[PDB]
Formats: sequence, structure tokens, C-alpha cells
Amino acid sequence: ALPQTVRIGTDTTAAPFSSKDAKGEFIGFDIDLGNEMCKRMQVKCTWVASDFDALIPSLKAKKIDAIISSLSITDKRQQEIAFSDKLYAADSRLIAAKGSPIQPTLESLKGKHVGVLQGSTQEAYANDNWRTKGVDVVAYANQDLIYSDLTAGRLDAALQDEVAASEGFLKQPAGKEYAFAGPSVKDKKYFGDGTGVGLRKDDTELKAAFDKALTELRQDGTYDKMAKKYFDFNVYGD
Ligand SMILES: N[C@@H](Cc1c[nH]c[nH+]1)C(=O)O
Repeated sequence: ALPQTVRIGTDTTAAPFSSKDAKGEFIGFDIDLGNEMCKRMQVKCTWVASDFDALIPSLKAKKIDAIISSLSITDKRQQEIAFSDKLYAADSRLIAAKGSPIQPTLESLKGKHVGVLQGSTQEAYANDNWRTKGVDVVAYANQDLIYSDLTAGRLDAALQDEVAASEGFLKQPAGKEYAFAGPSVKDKKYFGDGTGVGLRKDDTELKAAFDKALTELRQDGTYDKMAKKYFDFNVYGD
């Protein structure tokens, strides 16, 4: 007994997963995965653009029915919502100007201005480990503002999902002066185990339907073919 229409919230400032084209249409791997799952679930879907920090509150308030927005599956979030099976892996990594000495350490970052998406796992990590100890962690409503402040020289660095930074910024016109600063930062507590569709905990049938559709599109190679549009590596992980 699925609803006729499933409302999916997403933060469209995370190319190549979720963004808007020049005419305002939603594009990216998350959008492809969502549309493909909806097709297989035989439901209509409405995409809803939202600031990232509003997605979980909107889901709990029933203003949307699902989140597909590179939403990392973390222990903390499991206390509040449910998740589909893994959509893809997502590690975090710092970016800074090319030639910057910056590393993802307190010693390197103390007093420096570091941008993070408000509501993100990166904000949680940076707040607990960096802000408490004297890094100027600045939290933003969306990632476009982060990249804008970085290129304006207002930020020294920014922490976000690695593949989004690489494919959506470093390899794009705006990010040519920038590069990764240090290696990815893996931390089981903060960063979770890949991303998934966020769902209300009581929506057991909707979860089962998303899980079934995801399995199905992985089984028949649709996942790999869609992924190949964006990535020359195994985005799913393990
Ligand atoms: N994957 C991270 C960061 C992110 C998701 N969407 C945009 N940024 C999170 O779930 O918090």
C-alpha cells in the first residue's frame, strides 16, 4: 500500500549527485537513482528542493516522504529515521587552494576558516573536533555558498563529500585553482556507511519497496550503466 505519489526531498547543491541545470531541472546520479526506483515501484514521484538541514525535519513532519541527497547512513541518524540499503559510498575530504599547506589536522587548521554544510556529517565532525579546539568552522545553508566563499577567499578550506568536491567542483570551471588538501577523512562514528534513501521509521512498506527497486536496478546492470555517466570508478564501494 504505497502512496500514489512519493515526495522526495533533495539538496540540489551537490553535483554530480543532485544539482540543477541551467533551466532549473534536477540532474545527477541521485536523481537518476530516485527516478529509476520510482519507475520500478510503479509510483509517481515529486522532487522537492530543500536546504540540506531542512530535509530530516521535513521528513519527520511528513512534508516529504523520502530523502535522496547523498544522505549518509549514520548511527546518529538511525536514531531518528530509517534508511534504504546503500545507494553508494561517500567519504569526506578537505579542499583548499592549490599549493596550500593545509591538512585535515587541528595543528594545520587552528584559526583558519573552514566551511561545512549545515546539518551534514562534515559539520558534526568539524564542530566536535575542530570548532571546539579553535578552528573557525563556518556552517552554510548550501554548498554553492561554500564554494563561492572559498573562491572569494573568505574561506581557507572546505570539508564535504570527496566525490562531490572532485566531480562537481575541482573538475569544473569554478574549482581549477583548488585541490584536495590531505587524504580523505574516514571516521566510522561521524561519516556512516555510505548513503541511502532517508525514510520515516514507521514507513516499513515504503522502505521495502525502495529496497526491492534498488536491488532490481543493481541486478540488471542499470546501476552500473547510470553510474558510468558520471564516474570512472566503483562509486558503490563494498
Ligand atoms: N553525505 C554527507 C554530506 C552531504 C549530503 N548531501 C550534501 N552533502 C551527509 O549526509 O551529511
